[PDB]
Amino acid sequence: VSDFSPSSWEHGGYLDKVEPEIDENGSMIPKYKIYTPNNYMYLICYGFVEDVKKIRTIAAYPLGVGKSASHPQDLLEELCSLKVTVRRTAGSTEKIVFGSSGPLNHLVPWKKVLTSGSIFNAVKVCRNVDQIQLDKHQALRIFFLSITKLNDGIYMIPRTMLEFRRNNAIAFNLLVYLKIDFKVASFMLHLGNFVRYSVDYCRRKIDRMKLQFSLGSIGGLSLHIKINGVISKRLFAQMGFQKNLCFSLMDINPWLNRLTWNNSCEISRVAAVLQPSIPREFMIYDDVFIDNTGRILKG
Amino acid sequence: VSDFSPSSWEHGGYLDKVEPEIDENGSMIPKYKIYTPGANERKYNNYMYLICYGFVEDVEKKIRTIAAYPLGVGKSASHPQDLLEELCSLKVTVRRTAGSTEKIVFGSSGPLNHLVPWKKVLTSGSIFNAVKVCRNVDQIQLDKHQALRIFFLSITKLNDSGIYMIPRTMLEFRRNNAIAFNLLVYLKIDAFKVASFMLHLGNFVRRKIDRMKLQFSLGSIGGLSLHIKINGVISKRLFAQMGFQKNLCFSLMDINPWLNRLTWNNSCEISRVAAVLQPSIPREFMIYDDVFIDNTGRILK
Ligand SMILES: CCCCCCCC(=O)OC[C@H](COP(=O)(O)O[C@@H]1[C@H](O)[C@H](O)[C@@H](OP(=O)(O)O)[C@H](OP(=O)(O)O)[C@H]1O)OC(=O)CCCCCCC
Ligand SMILES: CCCCCCCC(=O)OC[C@H](COP(=O)(O)O[C@@H]1[C@H](O)[C@H](O)[C@@H](OP(=O)(O)O)[C@H](OP(=O)(O)O)[C@H]1O)OC(=O)CCCCCCC
Repeated sequence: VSDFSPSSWEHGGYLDKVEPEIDENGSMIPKYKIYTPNNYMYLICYGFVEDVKKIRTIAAYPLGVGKSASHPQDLLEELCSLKVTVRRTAGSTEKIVFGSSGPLNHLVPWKKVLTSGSIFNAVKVCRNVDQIQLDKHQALRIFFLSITKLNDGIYMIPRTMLEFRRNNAIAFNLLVYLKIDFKVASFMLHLGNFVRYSVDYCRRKIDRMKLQFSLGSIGGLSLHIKINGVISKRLFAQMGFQKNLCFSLMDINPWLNRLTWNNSCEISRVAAVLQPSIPREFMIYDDVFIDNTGRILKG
Repeated sequence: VSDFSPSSWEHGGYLDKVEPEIDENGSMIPKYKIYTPGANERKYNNYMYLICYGFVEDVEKKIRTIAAYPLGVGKSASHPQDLLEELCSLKVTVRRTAGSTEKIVFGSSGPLNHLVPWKKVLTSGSIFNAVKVCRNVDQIQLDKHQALRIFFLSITKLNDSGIYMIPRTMLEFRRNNAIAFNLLVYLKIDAFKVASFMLHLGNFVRRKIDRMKLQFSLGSIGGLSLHIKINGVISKRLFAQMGFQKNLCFSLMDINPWLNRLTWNNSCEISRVAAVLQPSIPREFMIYDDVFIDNTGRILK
């Protein structure tokens, strides 16, 4: 467990609070913000969920990655002219369903999401889903469009994560602390394994990497790592031109949304946690409801 | 949106607080508790779900936190006091590490006898999502060896004819031109703090739901489970589908892991249950379990 220097997160370690703005005459004026931690763009908008004037709550509507040359003000204005419905319902978990909208022009790169209904896990796109009505029609009045520019870099979600188990190796784990306007949350993630080399030797290799950490708004909150120094011949062959790693933090740690919602978020500490790797023989139990017989749960 | 009567959850709608007990001289005495919703019939070989709770403490000495160690379903005829005593004689190590998410890794040692039906979990290392088995994983040390000192064994009996659900076994909820039967459940937590969640039961092609005479109770599968029993009547097609039986169970910490942060170290109780009848979500709607969507297919495979 060795701490990185604060300079490694100073430049981009801050994510601004999502907030509506007013014009000179007090009317809400939609806005956008671009994070670049420029044609591939991730879009996520925020709006008021209202009756069809009464404001029930705020909700996020992720649109995903699209390739576009349109100016962000044209993406924003077209988005605010759409009629987006909001429903609170359930599948396995409680859901927020956004209705279909159209026609599109500047937003055609995000048509897969916008032109048909979209079902989201309510916990990832809203803190207080219980405020959305079940007996009244609801609609989204968008006030902010968050944009994060991507480089077609390594972008991770739980299903694309690689195997972390290894038998004779040192795991390079990363412990990150977030200060929320103060409340402090922390999480750990596995970066890789240094296959067998002492823990101190591994630390010197990590110092030479000159890692930089920053935050983005992919999924509402993402962690971006950039290698500004040097890496091994084996890791260099695996990665090639890739120097950037990005993690969708609301998909890995959905519990973060309840904490960062409607608040500013910033990296306050980052530490390398070098531990023996978890052996391949150990069993992964993602679900606590385990069935050792064959009779209660299939495969 | 119609509320069920409180009588529908009175009998089994309560889950006791997990807490250690002391003897007449102040020393901790491990205990067990059996929950039998949806499995009240007595049989020699019982299907039993086991989850224990212990103090995570230093080895070479402070109590750092409490953690749950799920053992899963095993078929056994042993008395619960023999399962408990053998479990407390094992030397279980605890490690805080990471995969995709932060993990708590257990390691058991000591041969098994009454615990042989749970050997798959106990005889090799077990990697759990820290959020589902511990509220404050950041209290577990990274620079010291840690051990589990078990104080409670929670047991929930199962009936192999019943339906037991986890996210990967739950069925398709989308349908065109149907009415969804959704269920809104409220839990009162002593903390009182009230949490609520909704789940999809099925789709119809209120009076039919009243005739079902549903009963709701809580169990300790995964630390907290919801059990529904049909005491009235249903259609011939729905009885054939449910496997010719009237029990349905949901592992609530696997569906709604956020509940653990709220119910941890507290008693939990059903305070309200309502049917929420809505138009079904059409099949044309897209499911986005991950908020990081890639419409280009060039960023994510
Ligand atoms: C796109 C996927 C991610 C790309 C790499 C993103 C970075 C990353 O994950 O590094 C892993 C690497 C090796 O560790 P590790 O034991 O995890 O080795 C890899 C791992 O086993 C994968 O699961 C394998 O893929 P697959 O499932 O069998 O296919 C992969 O092989 P292949 O696939 O080649 O056959 C293995 O190489 O870690 C270091 O060198 C430690 C320093 C890390 C410093 C990082 C600082 C930022
Ligand atoms: C292991 C068993 C698990 C399932 C049983 C556990 C309970 C459960 O899941 O019920 C679902 C049932 C109907 O569900 P729903 O109509 O959405 O689902 C369809 C139904 O299952 C048909 O039988 C399937 O085949 P088919 O059309 O014949 O070909 C059809 O498949 P396919 O057309 O897509 O291929 C399914 O889409 O719900 C009610 O009746 C509402 C009252 C619920 C009352 C409360 C119950 C406690």
